Amino acid sequence: NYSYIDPTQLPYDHKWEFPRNRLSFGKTLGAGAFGKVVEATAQGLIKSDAAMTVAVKMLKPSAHSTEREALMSELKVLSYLGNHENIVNLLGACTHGGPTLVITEYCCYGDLLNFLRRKRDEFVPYKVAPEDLYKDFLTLEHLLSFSYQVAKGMAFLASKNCIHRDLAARNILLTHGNITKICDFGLARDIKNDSNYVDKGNARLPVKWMAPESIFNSVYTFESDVWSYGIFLWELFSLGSSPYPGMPVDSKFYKMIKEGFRMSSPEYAPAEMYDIMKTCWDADPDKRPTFKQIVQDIEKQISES
Ligand SMILES: CCn1cc(CC(=O)Nc2ccc(Oc3ncnc4cc(OC)c(OC)cc34)cc2)cn1
Repeated sequence: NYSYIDPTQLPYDHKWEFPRNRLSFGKTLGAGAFGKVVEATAQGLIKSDAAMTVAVKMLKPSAHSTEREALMSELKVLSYLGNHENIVNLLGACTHGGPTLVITEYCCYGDLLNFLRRKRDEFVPYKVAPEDLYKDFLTLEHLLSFSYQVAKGMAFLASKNCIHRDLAARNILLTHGNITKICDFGLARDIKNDSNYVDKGNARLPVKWMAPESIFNSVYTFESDVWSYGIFLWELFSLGSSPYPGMPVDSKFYKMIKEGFRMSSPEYAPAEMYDIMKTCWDADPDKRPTFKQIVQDIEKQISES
């Protein structure tokens, strides 16, 4: 489940322990076969007696030993990572006197994929009007900033020897001040009813975001996360369109990927962003850029713009 690090060997700092009786649950934000993410109010988490809204990940009674272990492993990884501005941050946990509860920060605008889809008809490639500034129009400047923030968060993950394995716009959250945060819905996503996940063997996998070595050899590395970032760039500069449009995942798809077929630039991508996508999609993982190199490339593009 984790390539370089074994999360079962990672420690859990008991400084994160929070009393479960101080949590009041609200609506369900997302749910899978064995897990769910719920909106909650945490009392006494702030130094003053002020309450705050949090997100809580938990298992359903349908979960088995495998899922119980996986939620505990997620908690250890989050505790091990520490705080980063471009990653969804750990706030606390409930490990004693009941099922395990993982408490993370609430992101007011939800997932990036749905945000892009809602903003599709309110997109401005050029500059926003001073009077129409209240309307909240999405611009090319916002898209370049989102690409930069996601590369930054990914460079941090790699420096900690962490591989995501499911990088996509659906696993990026949007909060205040146009801040994006890398996340992983994991067990709280209904993968059975999501057409972006395909039946391949005994698994349901996100094939259209996967590097060839992950599809044909089950290998996940720093370089395979870079390929998925390239697919995420295509989603972003297409304003949330599905990748490889009009093409189903079948024998013909696997053959074309192996033979070197690649998507052409999405409608709103600057040429230098499409240049990044092409290198992320190199058949040789050694020829792909690192997330650090991607960060430096986008940094130059922003300064020039
Ligand atoms: C990259 C390292 N890493 C982090 C993890 C843990 C993790 O990412 N868990 C996670 C993911 C998504 C969650 O869902 C939401 N959280 C906050 N706010 C939301 C707001 C929402 O709508 C307004 C909403 O709608 C559907 C969902 C929201 C909650 C927890 C694993 N690996």
